[PDB]
Amino acid sequence: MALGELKDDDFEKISELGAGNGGVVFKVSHKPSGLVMARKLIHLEIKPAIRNQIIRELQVLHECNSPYIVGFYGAFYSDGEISICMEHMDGGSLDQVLKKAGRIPEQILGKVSIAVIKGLTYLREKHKIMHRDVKPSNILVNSRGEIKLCDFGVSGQLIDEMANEGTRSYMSPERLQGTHYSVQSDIWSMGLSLVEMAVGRYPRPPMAIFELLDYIVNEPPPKLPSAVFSLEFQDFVNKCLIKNPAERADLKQLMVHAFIKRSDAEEVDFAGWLCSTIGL
Ligand SMILES: Nc1ncnc2c1ncn2[C@@H]1O[C@H](COP(=O)(O)OP(=O)(O)OP(=O)(O)O)[C@@H](O)[C@H]1O
Ligand SMILES: O=C(NOC[C@@H](O)CO)c1ccc(F)c(F)c1Nc1ccc(I)cc1F
Ligand SMILES: [Mg+2]
Repeated sequence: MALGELKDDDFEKISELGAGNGGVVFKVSHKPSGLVMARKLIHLEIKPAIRNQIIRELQVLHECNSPYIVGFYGAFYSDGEISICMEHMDGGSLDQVLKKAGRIPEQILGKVSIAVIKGLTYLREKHKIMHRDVKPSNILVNSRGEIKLCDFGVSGQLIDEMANEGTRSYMSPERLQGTHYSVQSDIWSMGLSLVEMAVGRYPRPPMAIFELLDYIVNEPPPKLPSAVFSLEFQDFVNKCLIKNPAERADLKQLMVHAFIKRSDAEEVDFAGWLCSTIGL
């Protein structure tokens, strides 16, 4: 097919695009094709059987086709690590962006809201995929002003192997109390992403981890400063963060919210905003 059998020898490392919990990501040249990719190495110590079922489950990403979903090129195993080769987003994640910007303005975050809502509507409706880890380091951006999701849970096995070797500060209250994952949880992590990027920091009083986890279950959700953000943005984020998942807005409902309709209509030169702030 398009790329054939992908192997470690074909790739030359260009730079390192960063690291997180359990994996490193490099910008690479797939030399035979001339493709520039992002290569992400994942160390899992797993019985061969279980690894191959991951790499096969990962092939469902070849069928993922959305302007709001990072593109997939392949997935192989070499030397204890699974490689997931993907489209290289040249603006990095909103995480790295927020470090540089300090705060991301509301108007830009309305473009992210739209891209995030549409990305997730795509997964749910086309592929019956829930994201499972919406947060700003898994929302990625490029010099073409594009905004895309990665790191969603296509693979059941990888979900399982990941849960037992996460980002608990980003899980909704009900998920924290041990409930099975739902779309309404993608939405909380959306809400929470939008408030963190807006205010410039993880939007909870500082505390020890186990305290934070009960804090989230027990205490009322975060909110925007009312002074410096439109009422429609405050509503939008509030509806994403209702603690009862039954009463939280769903994606249908968010897509026609005052703040989304307002932002859709706006003309934001997000690409130039970006290239300005990260020196691209
Ligand atoms: N396709 C890509 N293009 C450009 N940069 C990427 C891509 N995928 C990941 N990165 C960068 O690599 C980093 C590593 O992401 P990874 O999924 O390795 O961890 P994370 O999401 O940052 O954190 P965690 O592991 O704690 O969830 C990200 O911060 C992002 O900057
Ligand atoms: O990589 C993922 N999480 O990473 C967190 C970090 O601790 C390790 O990097 C991850 C988790 C579950 C799953 F099903 C995936 F497919 C993942 N990878 C993944 C998914 C879609 C694209 I387009 C590109 C990708 F790479
Ligand atoms: Mg990531």
